Amino acid sequence: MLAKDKVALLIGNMNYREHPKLKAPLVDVYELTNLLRQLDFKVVSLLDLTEYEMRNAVDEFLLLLDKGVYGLLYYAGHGYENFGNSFMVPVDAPNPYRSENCLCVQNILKLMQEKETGLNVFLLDMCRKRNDYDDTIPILDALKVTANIVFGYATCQGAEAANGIFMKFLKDRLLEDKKITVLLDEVAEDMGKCHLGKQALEIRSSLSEKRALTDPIQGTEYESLVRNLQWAKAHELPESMCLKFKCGVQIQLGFAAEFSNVMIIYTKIAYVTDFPLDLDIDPKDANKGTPEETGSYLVSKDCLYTRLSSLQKLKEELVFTVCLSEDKQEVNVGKPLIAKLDMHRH
Amino acid sequence: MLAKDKVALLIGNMNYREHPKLKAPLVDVYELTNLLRQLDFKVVSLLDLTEYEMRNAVDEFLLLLDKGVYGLLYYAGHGYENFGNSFMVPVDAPNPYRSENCLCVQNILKLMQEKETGLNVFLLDMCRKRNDYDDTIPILDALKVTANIVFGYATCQGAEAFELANGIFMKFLKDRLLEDKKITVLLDEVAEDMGKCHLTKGKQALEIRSSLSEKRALTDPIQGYSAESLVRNLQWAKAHELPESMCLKFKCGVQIQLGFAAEFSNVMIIYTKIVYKPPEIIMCDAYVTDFPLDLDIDPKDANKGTPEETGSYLVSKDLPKACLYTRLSSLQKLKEELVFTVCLSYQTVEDKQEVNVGKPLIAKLDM
Ligand SMILES: FC(F)(F)c1nccc(N[C@H]2CC[C@@H](Nc3ccc4nnc(Cl)n4n3)CC2)n1
Repeated sequence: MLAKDKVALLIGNMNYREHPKLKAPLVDVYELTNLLRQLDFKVVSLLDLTEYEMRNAVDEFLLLLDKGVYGLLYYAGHGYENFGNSFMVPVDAPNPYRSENCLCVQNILKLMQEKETGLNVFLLDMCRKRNDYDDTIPILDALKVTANIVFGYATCQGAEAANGIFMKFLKDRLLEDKKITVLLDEVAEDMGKCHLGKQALEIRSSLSEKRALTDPIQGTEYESLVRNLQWAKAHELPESMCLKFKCGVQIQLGFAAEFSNVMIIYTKIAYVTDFPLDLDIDPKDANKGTPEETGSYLVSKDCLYTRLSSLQKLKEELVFTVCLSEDKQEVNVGKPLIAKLDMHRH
Repeated sequence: MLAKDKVALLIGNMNYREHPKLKAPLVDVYELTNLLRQLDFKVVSLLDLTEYEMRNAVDEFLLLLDKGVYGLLYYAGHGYENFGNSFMVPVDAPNPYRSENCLCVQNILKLMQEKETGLNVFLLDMCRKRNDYDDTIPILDALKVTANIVFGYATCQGAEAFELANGIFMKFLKDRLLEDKKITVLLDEVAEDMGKCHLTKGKQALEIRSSLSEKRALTDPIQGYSAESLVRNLQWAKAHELPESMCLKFKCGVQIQLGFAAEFSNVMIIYTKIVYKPPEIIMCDAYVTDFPLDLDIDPKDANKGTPEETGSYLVSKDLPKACLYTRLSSLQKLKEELVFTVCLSYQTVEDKQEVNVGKPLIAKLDM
């Protein structure tokens, strides 16, 4: 089987304002991004999105989708299941939350089917208990019989959910040249064999074709020129710049990508300040001697380190100061990584 | 893997008194019974059940499951899916029907677990559209993580299931059922076969829902060696007893052979044959009448020239030829012994003999 393209949207919600915080999404989203990139997927990896942001990320993912394209959604964070429908809880959701505060996976699926995708894969790494505060009754709009829908649930209905358990098992099997349903069924068996017994994968599938995440991508279509120019603008990393001060001191300002919305700034001889107010860069979390202290996935072997984890909140250009203890110098680094696409426009 | 026992309940609803009639459940249940028996399953195949009958049959089938038992439930008939929940429509169901009239699959599931089962397979051959009249949404307690439930839906949610020919689901399922593959792997390959078919495209597609975390197949051998299992083996032995063929001698010298054939666990064929016609008698006819009222037999679906005419799955070549056929479905309704009359008209001279053939097939168990 051939794929028109292979696109993936990975959302990892951890930093909940009015709900318990999560840890596993950081490790699981970074690691799944690496595995999917090895399978030649155009991956968009995003952490901690609000309702407004998640809906804009969904729309940006759909513009990357077309006829015969392989679509994959992976979510890890808070979730619930009511009347057959899966809901993904944004980090700005209140306590309690309703359907309107969250994103329904079936609504995304329907939009993906309207783009005539060749494959739809949903890997839902969340709890599947009911939300007793959600009064809403689904407006039953019968989905199309596309026979290319695969759901991979981390747990069974009404049950609970270093890597998280689901990613721990998924990692060891994801690269295999096997039909996605056969591969997920093997992952479910791996969990069954493991002594550490209580949690179980649930697979829902209407897939009628032998489609695998390993399938090769067909030759370039000659609107497809629109899709690939939008993509090549998604992961632009600022060029390492050398700074000159009036005292003769020279500092090298460097950048590294952690996620589509997460970039590490590192100064080598010197601290960074006056970042945009939309970015919510707490100066107590900036300029760490180690990248682990900043909350990064990146360890020291991957000077001073600062993590900008909310690039999706950037409306204008990334302009900030580089202070040397007294002198200051402004730097304009443009719109880095996913800030370059105006996702806010949706 | 190993099974302590392999048990299956097959329900085929067609003759609804308040809803359009169906055709495919007759051939599909018959054909699935054969294949499942070939996989050493104890099978109970029931045609046209009422709410009372369906609830009872399912209650008992849940009981039959013990630790490590392989249980398969198959339904073919009218169905619906409201807000995640699937419902099976009995033949006596009113117009319109509600959940309180139908059997919820999400309920049956919960009661299979409480019996510590080894594999639970649910094959639902029905439409999954919503019922606008069901102004009630059941909310069931957290699905117990037994990690051994496999659901095979003929079609997708909000879509329809399409069709002596098989329905689309059985047409593809019968070709693979006997393969030595994990039930999830097997169902997935049938989904692929359905996909290759010109007729199905954009209309019907099998949907599989599985939580099976072990290499379990319908081809797994039976092991386990229990007192309770012997009771079920004793009860199931009684269940499919067919009356032995009898010869009735009349006053005029005409001998008539009365024969029986099992069609389903609750469906029996009765046939009459003139075995001896004295040269003197040229034109003679034998016919069956005065059957128990519990059975509800149309006398215009009795004493037919061909078995096909009685509404049977069995063709003229599937039984002894040059006879008269009477089909008795509704054996689950028979409370007393099966007593009827055998009439003989010969050129017109009439005579009769009363016949008692005990409690045939499912009627041998009190229900
Ligand atoms: F006919 C109805 F009206 F539907 C009706 N009314 C009432 C009950 C009923 N029970 C049904 C038919 C008999 C079956 N008894 C067995 C026994 C052992 C065993 N071992 N393997 C298998 Cl299989 N069985 N089945 C259980 C289901 N049916």
